[PDB]
Amino acid sequence: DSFCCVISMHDGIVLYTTPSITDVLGYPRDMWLGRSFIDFVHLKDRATFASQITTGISTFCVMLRRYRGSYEPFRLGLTFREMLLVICATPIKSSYKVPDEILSQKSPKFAIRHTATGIISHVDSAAVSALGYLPQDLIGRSIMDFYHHEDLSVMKETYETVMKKGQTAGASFCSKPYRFLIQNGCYVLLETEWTSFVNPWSRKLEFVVGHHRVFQGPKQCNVFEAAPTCKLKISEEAQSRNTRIKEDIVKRLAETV
Repeated sequence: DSFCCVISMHDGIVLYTTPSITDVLGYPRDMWLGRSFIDFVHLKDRATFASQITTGISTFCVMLRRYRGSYEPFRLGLTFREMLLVICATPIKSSYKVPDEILSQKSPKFAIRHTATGIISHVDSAAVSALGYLPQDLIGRSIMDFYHHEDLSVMKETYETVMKKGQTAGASFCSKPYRFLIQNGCYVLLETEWTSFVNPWSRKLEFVVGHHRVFQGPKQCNVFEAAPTCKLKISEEAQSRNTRIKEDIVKRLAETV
């Protein structure tokens, strides 16, 4: 179930509002006829929207907000018509259906990728329905930021092996299930296969590519949802003892490949 909006260059606002909106999203047709779409999309996604309309004359997700006077996920798919734009905001759901699920083989194939510094550049869309992270939430942060601490000490050896193997013309050696936190805070186990691109001559690690196929869903299903917190621990003798192995896998980007 979707619904549409429409506009463009002279101001914004919204002209139409598919009568299927007082349903799918909460409020009435002419209810939106009021002002600019743009100020309906979460302060967050806002930035990418006005950059995807400029880069068009498709598809990309953003977070829209219901109306009661609880933002929800959406997958805007636009179309440039003669001007004005037709936006069919289809809502997006959470791929997991049970709890501590054990996804089959069909399970989507979503692959995030990152720079030596440890920052994810591109990030498949197939990952927004199984990680509750709309690209923009990520695409720009530190990949090491996610991994589970009681893990990066054994995670390291995995990353390393992407050099040793990344020393070949494009070797791919499949990792072993490793925890990784979603949007709701839970931890899934991806069945990650790796591969990197080392600049042939400067012989440096340009970027990593992880063909992430999920292997086990969250304790509490419904990715997106709300984000709690119960995980602390010796935030002194280890919350810094780890930053050691992290900021060590960062400096483990240097040539020697």
